[PDB]
Amino acid sequence: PKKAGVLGSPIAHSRSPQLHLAAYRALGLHDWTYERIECGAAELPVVVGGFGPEWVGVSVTMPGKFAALRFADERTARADLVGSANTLVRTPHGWRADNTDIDGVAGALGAAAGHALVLGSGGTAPAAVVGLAELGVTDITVVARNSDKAARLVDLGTRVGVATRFCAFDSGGLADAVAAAEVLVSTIPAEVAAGYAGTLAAIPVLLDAIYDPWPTPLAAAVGSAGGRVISGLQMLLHQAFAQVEQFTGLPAPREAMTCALAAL
Ligand SMILES: O=C(O)C1=C[C@@H](O)[C@H](O)[C@H](O)C1
Repeated sequence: PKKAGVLGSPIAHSRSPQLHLAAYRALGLHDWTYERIECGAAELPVVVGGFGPEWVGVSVTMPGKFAALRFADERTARADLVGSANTLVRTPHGWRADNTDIDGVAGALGAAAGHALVLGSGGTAPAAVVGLAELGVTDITVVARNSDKAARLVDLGTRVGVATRFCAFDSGGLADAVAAAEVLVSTIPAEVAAGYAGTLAAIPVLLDAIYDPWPTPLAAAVGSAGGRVISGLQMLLHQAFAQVEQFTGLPAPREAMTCALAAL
């Protein structure tokens, strides 16, 4: 019997356990556990360092993804690329960090086209840029309140080979930018995105990182316009696949986990 779980703060509303435990059950690992652990960035090394032998790995959500990357002694190329880690996996002599949020975005969208818009400069925005690139997006516009963080974002886009640019939230380029874009990935609070819903509504595809509560005003706006709408639950589903494979050494049982998600 092995142990995994999810670290973050707050953590009470994580739907990670539902996904992972459904996977372990489908895989015949009926005796494995997965627990929610209240844990801020400073406490991450306390918790992970205290893990007994039977811990195979842990998921890490806000606010500890930067601490997780630094705590690990090995990091995947992609974890380095986005600058944070949502996944710690025990190895012979320590921990390996990875970032599966990239899979979260690429897998949730399933397929992307040419032009994308990313709302927000932090959180899962870097993963969204890399995932969009993975899908064959040639062009990305970063709409964000923090011009400095957004500068680092365009740089990453530039580095993964995507024509990438910045646009201020109230500069007046939002209509233009929405017009050229096929896909919108929003990583900002629903409360913040809400006021721009009218302008963003015409995007053909929305990926909203938010999942609770649902629908966000943005999702409702896009939905009413007939755009394809994908919630953060779909993101959660797809980032979890690679975590299950790394924790168990077995293919993610996607159907079982998709069923578990429908229950959510
Ligand atoms: O349980 C959750 O809500 C999450 C699990 C993390 O691995 C994901 O990266 C995301 O941050 C959320």
